[PDB]
Amino acid sequence: MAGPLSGLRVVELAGIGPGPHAAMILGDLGADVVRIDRPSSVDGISRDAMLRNRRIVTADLKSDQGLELALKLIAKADVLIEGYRPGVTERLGLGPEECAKVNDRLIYARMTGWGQTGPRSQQAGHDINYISLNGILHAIGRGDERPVPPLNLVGDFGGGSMFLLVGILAALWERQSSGKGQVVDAAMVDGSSVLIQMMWAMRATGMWTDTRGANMLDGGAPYYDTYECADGRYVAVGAIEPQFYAAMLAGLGLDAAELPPQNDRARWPELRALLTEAFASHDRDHWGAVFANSDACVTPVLAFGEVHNEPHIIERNTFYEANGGWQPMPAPRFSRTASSQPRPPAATIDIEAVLTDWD
Amino acid sequence: MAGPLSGLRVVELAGIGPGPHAAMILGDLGADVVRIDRPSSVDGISRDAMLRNRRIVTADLKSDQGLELALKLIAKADVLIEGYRPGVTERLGLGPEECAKVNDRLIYARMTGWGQTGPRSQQAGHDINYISLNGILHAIGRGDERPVPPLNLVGDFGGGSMFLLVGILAALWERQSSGKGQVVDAAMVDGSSVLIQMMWAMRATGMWTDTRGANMLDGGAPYYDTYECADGRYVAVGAIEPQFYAAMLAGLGLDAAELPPQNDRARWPELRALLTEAFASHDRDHWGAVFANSDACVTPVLAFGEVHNEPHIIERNTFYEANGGWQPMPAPRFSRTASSQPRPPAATIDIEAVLTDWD
Ligand SMILES: CCCCCCCC[C@H](C)C(=O)SCCNC(=O)CCNC(=O)[C@H](O)C(C)(C)COP(=O)(O)OP(=O)(O)OC[C@@H]1O[C@@H](n2cnc3c(N)ncnc32)[C@H](O)[C@@H]1OP(=O)(O)O
Ligand SMILES: CCCCCCCC[C@H](C)C(=O)SCCNC(=O)CCNC(=O)[C@H](O)C(C)(C)COP(=O)(O)OP(=O)(O)OC[C@@H]1O[C@@H](n2cnc3c(N)ncnc32)[C@H](O)[C@@H]1OP(=O)(O)O
Repeated sequence: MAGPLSGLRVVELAGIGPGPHAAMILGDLGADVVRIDRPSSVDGISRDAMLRNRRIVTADLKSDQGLELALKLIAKADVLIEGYRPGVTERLGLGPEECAKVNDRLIYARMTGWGQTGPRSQQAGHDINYISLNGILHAIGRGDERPVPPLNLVGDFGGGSMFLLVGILAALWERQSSGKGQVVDAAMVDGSSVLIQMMWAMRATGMWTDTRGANMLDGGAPYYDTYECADGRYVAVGAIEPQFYAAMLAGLGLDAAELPPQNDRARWPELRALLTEAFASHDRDHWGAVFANSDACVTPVLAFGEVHNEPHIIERNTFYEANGGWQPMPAPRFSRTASSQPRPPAATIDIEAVLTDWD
Repeated sequence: MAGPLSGLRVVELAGIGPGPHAAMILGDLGADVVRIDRPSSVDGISRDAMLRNRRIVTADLKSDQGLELALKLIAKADVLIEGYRPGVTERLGLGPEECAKVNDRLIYARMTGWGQTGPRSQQAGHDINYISLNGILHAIGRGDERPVPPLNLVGDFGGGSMFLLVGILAALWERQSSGKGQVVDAAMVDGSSVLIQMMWAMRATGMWTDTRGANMLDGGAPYYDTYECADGRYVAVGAIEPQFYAAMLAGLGLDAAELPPQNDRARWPELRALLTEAFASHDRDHWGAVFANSDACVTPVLAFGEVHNEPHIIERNTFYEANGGWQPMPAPRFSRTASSQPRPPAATIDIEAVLTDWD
């Protein structure tokens, strides 16, 4: 099995969102990932590419046989991932304390939104709820309109699965000293707050306000935003540094002497109107050409469907093809122990066959 | 130093955005992190709270002495982080190969937007550019308007710093069984693509379109969006599962029989109009109360400055007071080897002092 996490063994209690995303990535990087799902719900080989790099098994954990098979897998494994509400694995017989008795080397990884304790810890929720409570959602969107969710990128993945991964892997490094595992408490409300640490930093020093759409990186700055082109498609402009901004102006045909200063915020309305008219005068692909190989920080805003035609995406093999859709190749990349193409979802496997293989 | 990464040694070549964020999290979890900045820019004690849990040193990497000193640090370290454009560390003579001469164990971590090679590899960029090329930016915002950047959470951090971290820690695991370091190539355009794997999976199975504002999780669904309240503040609604959706309807005062189906997408506009009027009839805190302890998936949308006053936030200590204001405490959390509160940014110490300390 290719990749730097070769040999690493993982048990995943099937759930939704961050849990499986973390499990995917471990698998992506070479880990041996085994996923226990309900029989209650499996109808052949899965169509969810998020379940790649997996062996799937079925098991009613409510039954006593279920429980004990599961407990055998765990005993032979380096990591457990579960993302149910607090108390669920306890009441199944699969809690940290019950796991610590069949394998004190276990990394016990708990993926929630709200955390393991406190008033909201039993409330159902999704991405949008967790980022609503810690200031993030309020900051996203135009100023004249209600906040807009950044899909489920910030709570589920950036501030969720990825902090679960850091926790698992940080704990594996600890386990090299002490010889013992431990419990990783990954909550989306905490992870996403560390994910946005920069704004908390800038806020402290007066470089960020609570007003939506009036900051350097939220769309309020005319040099960090998208612009509609002549064809109704878009470019992105990220020309923060004055040298890059100058390069942008020259490619737009605008003379700096006729525009307000880049960072004169009181004249951002004028500046925006000027840039808006210039970008509107040609189509996205024109600007893409004009600015390729420049430091102007102007790129075309591509739709998912067009990504596979972009030279730089093609050439670094950022995507692979599989079942009527492209999918991302593993990230990041390793010089010596490279990951390989992900193995698709495979039909289910008997939990015995796995206990055998793991010997 | 408290945390699972006690006695990991990390050398950070100073940059902006992802590299410092990764370095911060490593520090947060108890790593020994030394940041080499240029003397050109160090004036006082640094007021960027992202520079917490660091020792700062200066060193002209272009002088002979600066280079030699840096290479002695790197020889005594486990991980090196650099976030310059490709070729830059090579020309300083701090490239992977020079580092492997003084330390075949080093994890060499390279943080870029576009990657190490390919047509855009030398192009300046920021977050908004990286996410423009791979379909992410196009998918965020309302459908009747131009895309809106989700701050710099998705390229710099979620698809950026966090993938650098998963790369550093997976390589440390691989090292324990091979004796050898390697090079981690973390490109924001790759990481952010994996971060958004759920949408690629969903588009593959016909459950996501390239139309902005027309999807389950992009704000197009009336049960997954924000709503403005009587006071001009907002709630977030995330009631995907029908039973959570039904609980929300009951709390709004809405008889399910008069509404269109939850998931009849052709009637979503009509459904949104009915929910809009309901939510508009009371203020945000009213709904926060009504739905406390509920599975309705309804939460108040808090601005940064309100977050310190929310019970679930206080009681889990997600933030600590510092500096000007609040900062996120480390994430995720560890049962046995727990992180401690971050140390505020050092004063510049001398690179020899560090060297004698590390001997
Ligand atoms: C249309 C559906 C698909 C929606 C797709 C959405 C994906 C993305 C979206 C934007 C997110 O943001 S995804 C993150 C949600 N939050 C969390 O994941 C954080 C923490 N977990 C939760 O809050 C809950 O899991 C959640 C609200 C997601 C679901 O609640 P639930 O349905 O009440 O499940 P809960 O976790 O409380 O417990 C269910 C358990 O099922 C039983 N048992 C598990 N595995 C097995 C098995 N193999 N065999 C038998 N039973 C199994 C447990 O016994 C338990 O049931 P019980 O409490 O009734 O005893
Ligand atoms: C917080 C404060 C303000 C932050 C403003 C924005 C914050 C967030 C924003 C939204 C982002 O998205 S941040 C991510 C940007 N992209 C990358 O980080 C991707 C990779 N790097 C780049 O593409 C470039 O670094 C970038 C475009 C960011 C800037 O280009 P550059 O200024 O030309 O720098 P480059 O990397 O090309 O090389 C600069 C180097 O400086 C010299 N030397 C470094 N350390 C030292 C030293 N200790 N002593 C002396 N000189 C030093 C290097 O020699 C090199 O210079 P050279 O090629 O002129 O020889």
